[PDB]
Amino acid sequence: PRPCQAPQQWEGRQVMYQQSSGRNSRALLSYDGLNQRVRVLDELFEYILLYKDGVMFQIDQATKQCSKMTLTQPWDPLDIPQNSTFEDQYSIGGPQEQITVQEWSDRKSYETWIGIYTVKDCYPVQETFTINYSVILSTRFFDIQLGIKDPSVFTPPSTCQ
Amino acid sequence: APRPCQAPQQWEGRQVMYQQSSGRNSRALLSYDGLNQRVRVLDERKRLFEYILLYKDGVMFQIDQATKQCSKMTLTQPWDPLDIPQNSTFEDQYSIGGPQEQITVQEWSDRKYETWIGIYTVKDCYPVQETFTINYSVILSTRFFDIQLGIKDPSVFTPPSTCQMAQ
Repeated sequence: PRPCQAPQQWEGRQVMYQQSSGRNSRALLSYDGLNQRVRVLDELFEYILLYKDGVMFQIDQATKQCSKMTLTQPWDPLDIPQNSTFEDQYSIGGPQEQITVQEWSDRKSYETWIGIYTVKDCYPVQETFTINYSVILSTRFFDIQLGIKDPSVFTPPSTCQ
Repeated sequence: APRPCQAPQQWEGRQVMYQQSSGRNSRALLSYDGLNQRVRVLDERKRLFEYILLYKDGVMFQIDQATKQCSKMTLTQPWDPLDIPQNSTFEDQYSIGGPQEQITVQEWSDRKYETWIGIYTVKDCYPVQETFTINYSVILSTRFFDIQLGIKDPSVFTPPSTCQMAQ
């Protein structure tokens, strides 16, 4: 069992759980791993994260008032690293209609990442970050379509200067 | 709106259950028998317990895999099947994965102050995930996989003889 190659360019939607708030938040997701840029649209904000630059933008969907700020965090792609240990492979659904998926744990320096990806074509289904086994942040992805249909989603409005 | 699917009421597979108090995921095998309202779960290493929940008899047993000490205590709360109640509000329909390798699923919220929200398959109504949340805190959530219908040998639900003597 060798890690697959997740698509580095796709659009879909996500449900993100945070333990601090303890909540799930649904949003659309534009993931561009080639340009290391990602934009999420709340389903009330829109966020545009440009990692090649040092900047992220937070936009009121109604107001367009834009707050720009240094990104701080380093880039972490939505794929399974080569040095990640294989944990399990299971099937979601059941007999007459199933996905086979696999689960991987990178354990990046006691913070550990654990991601579940589809087996043959490797769309991301879920990603979970956990500190000392206390699940800090988890996200599920669905309706994935490869590539970006309109890259203007990553260009900030003129409100952000 | 669409009409709820009726999930199979007898199947066995595996689960990972996340609990907000501990904040942890726990993997285990699961034998779900909704017809006899009995369910048995077997902890997986990834203090290793086995739980047998018999709702018709109102009794639950936790049995411990290493030593087989069984503790029997009365089942407090009522039975709730792994299906979508009829008065569930429909939330969304999704696709997991991508082209040629995917499943279409739907998410339902019954909201039986407590809210239940579970996502089940569209075409065959296999359960994929169950979530219980109090006032927007995720309290509990469990994901199911490797489901095969029916129960292979119902003896999975008979407690060990250590459990008969227990109090």
